[PDB]
Amino acid sequence: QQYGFQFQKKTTDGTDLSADQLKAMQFNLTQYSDNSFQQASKTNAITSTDLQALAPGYYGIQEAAAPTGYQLDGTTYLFQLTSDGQWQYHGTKDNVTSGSVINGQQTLNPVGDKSDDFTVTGDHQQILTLTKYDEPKPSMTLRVIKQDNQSQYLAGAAFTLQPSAGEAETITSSATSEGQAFATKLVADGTYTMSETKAPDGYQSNPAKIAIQVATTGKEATVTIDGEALKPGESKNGYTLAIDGSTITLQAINQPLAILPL
Repeated sequence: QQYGFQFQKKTTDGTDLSADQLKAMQFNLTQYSDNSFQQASKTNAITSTDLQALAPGYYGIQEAAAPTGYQLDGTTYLFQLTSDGQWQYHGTKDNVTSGSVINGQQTLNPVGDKSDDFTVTGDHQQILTLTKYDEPKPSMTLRVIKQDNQSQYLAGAAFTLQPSAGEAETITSSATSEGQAFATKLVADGTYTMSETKAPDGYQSNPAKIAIQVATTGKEATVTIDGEALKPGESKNGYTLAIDGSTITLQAINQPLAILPL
């Protein structure tokens, strides 16, 4: 007798989410003036916690901000609560349709692997629940090529990447054509730093820290060495920048230690 609406927010990658990203996550529920869905009456934000009790009428639910690091789906699904208590689905905002009863569960539009649905929960079929999924924003990897003064591949060199917020992770150079990669992927609009953790046996120290701040896209980055901007194919302090889509590659040349004589 007292009908309502709520959504649960799921994930495609399978990752469950903490409340810290849910800070960003924002959803809005609109009530339209006409069955046309063309002009809003009242629109109010709604959280994952709530149920809005809904009067018979035409309504729209759309994610306004995705949880931090997951991709935004600004689809606005469109439904109606009929005066006799039935629920019905009208489409997206970009595809308004003549209205279907939502019989148990209605699958909506796919999100990568998955598809969002409406499900009519409740004893008197009187709670309508939307399940929205969120595609994780793409990551990005860090690669190290470490070389001697003689352009021969060098191993034993170690670099630690110190994430702005997070635990540092360190790898030791392998003298391989294909270099060495950090397991710790660089997440979109995340800020990190790294230098050499320990100089290789025969070679001098390397002072410059490289600080890499990834775009919100997570498909591009800005990397600066000791605060100085560098570009792929350019070399500052014995580091060379090489970007292959999601991959960031550092080839570093090490000089041998100065050996002064007795």
